[PDB]
Amino acid sequence: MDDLLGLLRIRIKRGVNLAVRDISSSDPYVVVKMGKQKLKTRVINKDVNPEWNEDLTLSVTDSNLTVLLTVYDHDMFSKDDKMGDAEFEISPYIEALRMQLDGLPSGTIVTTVKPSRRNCLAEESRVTWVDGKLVQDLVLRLRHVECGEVEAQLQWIDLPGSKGL
Amino acid sequence: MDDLLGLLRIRIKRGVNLAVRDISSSDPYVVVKMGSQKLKTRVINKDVNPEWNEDLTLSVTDSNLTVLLTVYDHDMFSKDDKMGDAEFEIKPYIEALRMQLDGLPSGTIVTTVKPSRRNCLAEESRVTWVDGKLVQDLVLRLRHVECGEVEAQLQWIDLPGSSGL
Ligand SMILES: C[N+](C)(C)CCOP(=O)(O)O
Ligand SMILES: C[N+](C)(C)CCOP(=O)(O)O
Ligand SMILES: [Ca+2]
Ligand SMILES: [Ca+2]
Ligand SMILES: [Ca+2]
Ligand SMILES: [Ca+2]
Repeated sequence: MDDLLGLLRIRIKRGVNLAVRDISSSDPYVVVKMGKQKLKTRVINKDVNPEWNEDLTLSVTDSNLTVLLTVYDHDMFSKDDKMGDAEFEISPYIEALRMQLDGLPSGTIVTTVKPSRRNCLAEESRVTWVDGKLVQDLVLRLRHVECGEVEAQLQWIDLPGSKGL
Repeated sequence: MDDLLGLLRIRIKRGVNLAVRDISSSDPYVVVKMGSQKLKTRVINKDVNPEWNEDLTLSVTDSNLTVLLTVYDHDMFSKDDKMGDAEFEIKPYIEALRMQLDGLPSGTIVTTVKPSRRNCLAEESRVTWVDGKLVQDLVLRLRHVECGEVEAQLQWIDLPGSSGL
């Protein structure tokens, strides 16, 4: 689409020990923001360990963009409460995507991003080459909230027509 | 593009009782085609009941287009052998994708395509609203071969941009 390098697939896997925002539980959904783009998972009802396993799909024009991720507690007839947020860099994953990864076996670890004061990794993050595809695993520790983390996996979808990688 | 309705995610699940094309077995892969777009799954060795569990993501510009599908047996030092062909319409899926289905319980069946003499359905194919997504499960009986069917699921991907539906 005349800048599009392709499509970043953010597999939102699960939230672990998310914060309580209705008495006893929460109705968490995730909002992803990058540039003008804004994607949301479904609400999962009354579960602070929600298993979304939901794919959000963004278009990439910048190899060097931030993905902001925010969790909210859905309240149907009132205001939704904040449940924390994180952000992560996609540049390490895009750099790795232009790397000629043929030949390397399944399970080849190609880049490692480490937890820093300034990033939201709870663990170090593995850009792993597996089954012919380049995948990055993320455990994001949410900011600005008393507990919780979200597990995600980045994957990549090529778009025929676009500017390419 | 600008012309894009969205992306059809075709999940190739597995093959069942596929035909033998190496003396005693086969190394089958699935190839898919819509318009000028062609995609294939990876090869499974020596298995006439392969579990592919692989996505093939196509660009949809034409609601009324048809997906062609074939299975071939990979031969390392020869022309690959035929294992059958099928095809299916995306129109009933796309039209139902337009429906406003929130509030409906996960598991609601929304349309049912019947098997007919002229289509390749082994079973009536249902379009179901599950986990906040419209999905269509297909069992495709392979043509021009002595046995085999392919199980697949249709999912839709909407792109930020796009004509959309
Ligand atoms: C694995 N693959 C199907 C994607 C490529 C190889 O297939 P082929 O070499 O048998 O044609
Ligand atoms: C089967 N064949 C080798 C003759 C053609 C298959 O090639 P492809 O369309 O799977 O890339
Ligand atoms: Ca609340
Ligand atoms: Ca709530
Ligand atoms: Ca053969
Ligand atoms: Ca063979």
